[PDB]
Amino acid sequence: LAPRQVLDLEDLVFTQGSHFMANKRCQLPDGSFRRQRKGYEEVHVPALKPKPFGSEEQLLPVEKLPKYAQAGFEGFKTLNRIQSKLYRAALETDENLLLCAPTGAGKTNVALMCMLREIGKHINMDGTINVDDFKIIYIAPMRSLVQEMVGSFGKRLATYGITVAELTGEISATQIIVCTPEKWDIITRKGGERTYTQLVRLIILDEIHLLHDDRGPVLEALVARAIRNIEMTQEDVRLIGLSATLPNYEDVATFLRVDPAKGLFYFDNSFRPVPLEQTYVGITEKKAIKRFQIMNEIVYEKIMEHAGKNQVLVFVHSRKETGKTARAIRDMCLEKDTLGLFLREGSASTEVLRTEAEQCKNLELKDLLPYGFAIHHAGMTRVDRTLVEDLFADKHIQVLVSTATLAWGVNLPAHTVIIKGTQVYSPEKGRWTELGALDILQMLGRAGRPQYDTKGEGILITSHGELQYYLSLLNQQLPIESQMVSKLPDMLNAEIVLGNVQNAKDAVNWLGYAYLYIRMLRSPTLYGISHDDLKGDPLLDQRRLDLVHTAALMLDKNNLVKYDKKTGNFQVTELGRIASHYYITNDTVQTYNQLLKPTLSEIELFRVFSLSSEFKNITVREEEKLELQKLLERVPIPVKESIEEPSAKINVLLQAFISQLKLEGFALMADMVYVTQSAGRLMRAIFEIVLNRGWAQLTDKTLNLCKMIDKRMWQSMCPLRQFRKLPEEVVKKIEKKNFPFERLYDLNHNEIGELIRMPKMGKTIHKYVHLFPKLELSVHLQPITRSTLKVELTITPDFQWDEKVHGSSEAFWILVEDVDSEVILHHEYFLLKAKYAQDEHLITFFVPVFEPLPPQYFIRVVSDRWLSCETQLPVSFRHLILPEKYPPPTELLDLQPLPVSALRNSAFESLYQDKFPFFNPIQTQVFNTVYNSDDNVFVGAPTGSGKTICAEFAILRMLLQSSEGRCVYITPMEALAEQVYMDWYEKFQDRLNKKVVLLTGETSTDLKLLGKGNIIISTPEKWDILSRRWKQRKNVQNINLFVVDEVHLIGGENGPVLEVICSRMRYISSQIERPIRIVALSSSLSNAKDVAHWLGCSATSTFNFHPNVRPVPLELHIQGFNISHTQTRLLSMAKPVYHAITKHSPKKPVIVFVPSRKQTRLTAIDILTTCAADIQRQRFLHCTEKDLIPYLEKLSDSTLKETLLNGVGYLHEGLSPMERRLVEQLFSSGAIQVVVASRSLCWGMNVAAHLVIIMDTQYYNGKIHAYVDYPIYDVLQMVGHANRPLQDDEGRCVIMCQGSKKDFFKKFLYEPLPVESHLDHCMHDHFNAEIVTKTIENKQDAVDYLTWTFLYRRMTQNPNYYNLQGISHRHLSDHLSELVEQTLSDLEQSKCISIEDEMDVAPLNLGMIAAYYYINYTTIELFSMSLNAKTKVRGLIEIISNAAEYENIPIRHHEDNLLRQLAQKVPHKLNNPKFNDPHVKTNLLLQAHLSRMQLSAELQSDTEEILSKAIRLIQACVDVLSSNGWLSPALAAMELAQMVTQAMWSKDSYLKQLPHFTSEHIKRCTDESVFDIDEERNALLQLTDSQIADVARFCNRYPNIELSYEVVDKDSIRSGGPVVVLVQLEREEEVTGPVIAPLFPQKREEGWWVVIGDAKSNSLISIKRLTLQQKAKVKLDFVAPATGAHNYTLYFMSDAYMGCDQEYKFS
Ligand SMILES: Cc1cc2c(cc1N1CC3=CN(Cc4ccccc4)C(=O)CC3=NC1=O)O[C@@H](c1ncccc1F)CC2
Repeated sequence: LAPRQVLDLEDLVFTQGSHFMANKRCQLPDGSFRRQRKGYEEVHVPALKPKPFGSEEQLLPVEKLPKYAQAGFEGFKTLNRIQSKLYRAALETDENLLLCAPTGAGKTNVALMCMLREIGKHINMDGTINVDDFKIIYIAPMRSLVQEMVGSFGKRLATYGITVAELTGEISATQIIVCTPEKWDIITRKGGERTYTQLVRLIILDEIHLLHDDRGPVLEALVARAIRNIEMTQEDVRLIGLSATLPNYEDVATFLRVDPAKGLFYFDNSFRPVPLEQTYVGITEKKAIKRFQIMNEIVYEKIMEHAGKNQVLVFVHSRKETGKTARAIRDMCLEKDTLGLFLREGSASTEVLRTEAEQCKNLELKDLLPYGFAIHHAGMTRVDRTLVEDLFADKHIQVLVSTATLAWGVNLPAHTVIIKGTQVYSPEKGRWTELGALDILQMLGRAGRPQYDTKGEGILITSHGELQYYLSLLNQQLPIESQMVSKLPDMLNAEIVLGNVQNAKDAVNWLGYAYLYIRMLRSPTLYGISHDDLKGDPLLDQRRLDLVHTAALMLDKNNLVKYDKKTGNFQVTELGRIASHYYITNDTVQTYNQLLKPTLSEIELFRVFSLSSEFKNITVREEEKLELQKLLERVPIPVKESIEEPSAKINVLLQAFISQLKLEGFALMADMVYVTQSAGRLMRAIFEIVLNRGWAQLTDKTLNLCKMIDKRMWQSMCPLRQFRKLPEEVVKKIEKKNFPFERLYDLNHNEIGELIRMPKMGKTIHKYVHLFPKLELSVHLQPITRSTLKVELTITPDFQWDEKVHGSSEAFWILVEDVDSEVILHHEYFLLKAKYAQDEHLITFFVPVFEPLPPQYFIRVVSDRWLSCETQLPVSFRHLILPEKYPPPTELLDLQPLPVSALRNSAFESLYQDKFPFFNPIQTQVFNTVYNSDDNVFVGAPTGSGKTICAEFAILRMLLQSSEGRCVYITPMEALAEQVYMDWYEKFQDRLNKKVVLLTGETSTDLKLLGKGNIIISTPEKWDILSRRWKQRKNVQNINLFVVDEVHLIGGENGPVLEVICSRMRYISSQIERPIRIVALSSSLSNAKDVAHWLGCSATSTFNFHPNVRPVPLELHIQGFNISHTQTRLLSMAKPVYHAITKHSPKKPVIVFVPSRKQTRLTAIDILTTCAADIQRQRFLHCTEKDLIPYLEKLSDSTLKETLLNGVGYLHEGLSPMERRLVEQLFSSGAIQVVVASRSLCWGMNVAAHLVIIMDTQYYNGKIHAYVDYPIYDVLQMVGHANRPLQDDEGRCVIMCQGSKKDFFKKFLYEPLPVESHLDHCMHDHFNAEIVTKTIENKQDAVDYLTWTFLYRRMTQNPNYYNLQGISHRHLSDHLSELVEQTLSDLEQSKCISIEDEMDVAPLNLGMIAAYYYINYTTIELFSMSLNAKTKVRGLIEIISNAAEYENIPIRHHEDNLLRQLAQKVPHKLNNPKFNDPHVKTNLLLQAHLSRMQLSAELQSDTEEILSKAIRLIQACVDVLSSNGWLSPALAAMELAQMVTQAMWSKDSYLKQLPHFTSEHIKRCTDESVFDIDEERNALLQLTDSQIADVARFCNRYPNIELSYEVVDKDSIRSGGPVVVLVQLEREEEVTGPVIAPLFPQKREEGWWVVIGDAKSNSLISIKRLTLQQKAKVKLDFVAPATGAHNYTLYFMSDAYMGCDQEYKFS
């Protein structure tokens, strides 16, 4: 709050723009002599004599500069004067440079030396260059020069393998981007700018004197932005300015962070390569054709001074004026006795035969070409332009007239250059004005030829009055100033939208970086600042604050910004966002805001477009009036009663452009080009505004108008026109025929050529008809709540793709509109990529509905580009059954906050009293019911309400009742399980001294834990594979207490297992008539009742609380971003995250959740760098660094150290548990204020914050090549993490999401959450399971089974969700019967079960196998299919890799390249792999694990999850193979189990199992067996005594095994009878501990196969699996063959070790 004054901006601004001279006088060099011809004044400035060399300064041949840089300098034998003075600065230092040189001094090669300096760091030895490690930006003022430079740099740098490209009218694949100031500004406004600019190490500003021009502010804004980004990102980016020699250049050096003593170089006019004789003509008085004829006379007089060979280049201001000036000279040169006729003295045909042979060509070229004359212009002569260029370059063409576009576009200097008149038509000023300084400079800069001329000459013809300006300009006296005040509001708004200025103060500091600042300082009077004011305020705080204040008020008026004078804060609006993004001035935005409405007609639309302030200076001149009227008659859209006003003129010009009408009047043509260049940007703007306001009619109109301005055709015309290669009269013929385009789809090419009376085209048209983008639409709708529906939209492309026509992709808009098509209820952008063309695309979202339900909605999918490309699908509500309105939440009573003493135990109270005096309202409200009663209870409540100690109440009561009591607690997540295990081990096993156990993967030890445990922690799957056998396991049958936490996760992925085990627990509870107490905890449910009845809770025992009763009040803020491209959106979220921290939780803890591992580190670093660039560093660090060093010494991660030092940690799955616990501990202690964790870790974090920020809502799924939404469950959890009852009076959450999703989060966060069962899609594994254990003996048993499920309750509540067509009991029974019938059918077809008498069922072999190992039935079905007698190890790996277990193995972003790399690196080459295939991935990763290839952290975690189920899969393969009686594939499967456990291959050293052995040790051992293994032992090779403890611990575990065997009654056996081989296994070591497999993640147990088989016929006769311990008896019984003589083989194989395998043959 500082005193602010409103300025009048128009007063401070420079009106004349580039034409403005701060120049007072002008001092002419040497000969100034004036010659007065009485019709005009002639002022001559002579050439400067060539300067003698300075001290020791000498030219430096290319061989001298470093070796790797010589490429691109071929064709250059010698370095330029300038470039030798600059070579050290450019190549050998990183300093910011300002190079001022005469125009044409070849400042280019200097820039190239800077470029080569940057390129030179990336060499990489045997690699040529690193292309993707950097980017270089070249900003040129003109598009022509952009193309020029792209060419030159492309050629010169081609040897380095570098791409140079043009951005202004694959971006990611280009190293050098050449482009215009406004183009780059456009790019870096987008906010996802950094995706482009993150890699930029170098920026080169060409012709930076452009600062003086009206376009100058854009340069200012650019440099300001980039410099501020250098501070903010800490990444150093080199700036190279290249400028003309003009006053104030040092101020430019200051602007560019150039050291005046180091990188600042100024060369006066004496350094011009060709010394220049200058002639300045100006015209005395004002009369008309007399004036113009004077001008043409001048031109004549001046040409003739060159008669024989000299080349003259004439510059004229119009594409017409080339002809007219060559006309006026040919009229006055050849009219009086043919003056100077035959400029070419080759009238005997020297070069005449070359130019007479080239005459064949069009326009005025053919006329002038036989003489020395030619023309080059912007009137589009195409190829003829290039030939004119070539012919002038070879010095054939003598006199060439052209437009400035030549001076900028290609390099062709002449000996003498004449510029005629210096008057040009400016469309935006709407007037005729004095030509831009840059144009004059570049043009006169073409005078004299570097190798062909000792002296150049140039002549500038102009009007006399007030044009002393040009003498100032070309003689280095015209000062460079700042125009920033003109454009300040748009610039400021741009900076506000990017988030770089959040208020007035920030804005003032931003102004500090502008060229305007330096200029205002050093020339205060010019900018209207009193020396007194400047004295009292040297840093110009007052002026900057005032300017900012004024611009702010202007933006606030026009509603681009909400701005309050008090705080001085800025709030971005949508209009401002769009305004910055589409580059439209703010008055325009206000106008659109005023006139835009849903019912706006098309006429009105065109008029609105006409009032755009970009056009405010356009007027209708008299001489064009007539033509306008003609145009008006030919354009289709009525221009309403606006007569010819500027408005109407603009309107009609745009229409005329879409109609492709030809124009004559040249000012009218200019105006047209100007309105049509703008038209697309402005219209795309309007489209965005109305699209996001949801206005359907106007969205449709505007989008269409965009496509029409783009494709230059009306909707009325034929879509085929959009193909440019098609003959226009063919199309006009088609249009003349009256009939729909659609019909062409159903016609053969014959009928096509037939209907059009032009059969020749009949085929080609057909082709194009089927090249036209076309989509099919399928919809599946499921209701969610009475207000909300879920839509699955399937998009199927129907058409042929053509890279030429469709490019790499095609964009569409999905529009969900209401019944009247007046409102867009939901919209989103859909991008169909060419590589993934032909895959069907599933797009899921929710849409709102209102209980007076309409008949239907509509889904349109419209092309973003193509005219008349659309598909509309009605979505019918006629049969829709909305689910039942859900009941009110349980009212929260305000009880006296019941004290810890209310628990009656002192030992119990000691667990609590230290932490809190009293229980919270929820905990006291439930306290009686859960602690005092034994009945089942459901508690709903927002995460962080402390639902945990209600469960604990239940547990304390269970222990109160019976000391030996047993309780099972299930959590959906293993992470949560482990946290609960720590917490409750301490709370129960330590203090109360009970037993607390945690269930693991393996069955036996888990059974044990079930036996000893008072408190059992488990995930649903573990408890499932346990309690499936509950009939046979008593410990499952008796448990006093069953607690399920997070039961709403029933509605999520893996929810079905939860549902199954809970329902099984209720079934058991009712079957043993000793009730199993059931405590269910959940987030607030919209429907608690269904879950209650399901689990047996009374309405009174049911506490379901609204999310607003949450103990710590939640302040939720949701921030929409309209961006479709995820990466871009992510990048534009970066700064708003920081602002969120500094607004809502400046001093308090902050958690930030991000989508991926990489984004944790990245966002951490963003927060860091931004923080330190606020001149607040360690502001997030609340201790001293010193204190932290002892902990940080324990860290491996460099970046994590560095960020933690600044008070920001991060958490991802790559970090060690030690590191994670460290970062968590620091964050809890308050040492670091900010932690950034990945979304995966939201369940595995014990920690809490004052502020939780959710950065985006989506993650990438590589399998489907698309982004998918966060489960609402994960988001509920994340929001839960901002809860601090002790420290905070409020929790605070800021969710950042794509705009389309915004409303969603406002709903199901504030309101309670509806859940459904997905069990009906999981039925098979569970039904098979209950058939094996005979809980289901028949179809009726399955129907009965289904009545215990949550599914059963939900089906009548929300029928349409489960695809029930009614809620009647008939519909329920019918649907359930259909479901069990289908499920059982599938299970029979998969050979898992047998069906008998249509009612009864029985378990089969494959079914039993699947149920036993807990494997999906399709996996073992697939096994049964793909296994045979000849199957081997490689095939086995392929087969287990295809398991359904590995389907959910993730494919991450850009992992296809890394997997593609892996594919060629592995022993077994894979056949036609798709690298988004998870099974291909798990295959390669399995080969990687076998070969001991170490990989990135992601691939390692993946390998862990694979190896988890690898064992059970292989054992299943054993069972299946043995049941078919195959020997060779078996035992190979066993060997595969072994070599998977010990991570080794088939043929390999058996010694690799011993720790610390490498491929070097093995080499000296053979010169092999673990059995062959003190002095002689350790003296074999290199040894340390810790490896000795480990190896000795290995050999005392590693199996020592002897086997005895007898075939009972050898002789008493003959054909057909039973044969019993009794085997005896004994080991001479006492077993202590598990298997040792360092590379195998989990802790396994030895297991062994005793096998009997005939090795000849390849038959497996008998098999048995067991576990040894000390000694074991093994009975193998099998049936006997005939003729009493048979030879068998007895195998003994492990599942763990190689080499322990034994063989005994017998008979
Ligand atoms: C992409 C999208 C667009 C829109 C949405 C929601 C989405 N979703 C859906 C979605 C579903 N589920 C499953 C689920 C399970 C239990 C309870 C609720 C949902 C998630 O877990 C996460 C998820 N994320 C989304 O973003 O709402 C629309 C909308 N907004 C307000 C009112 C009505 C309405 F339809 C606005 C358009």
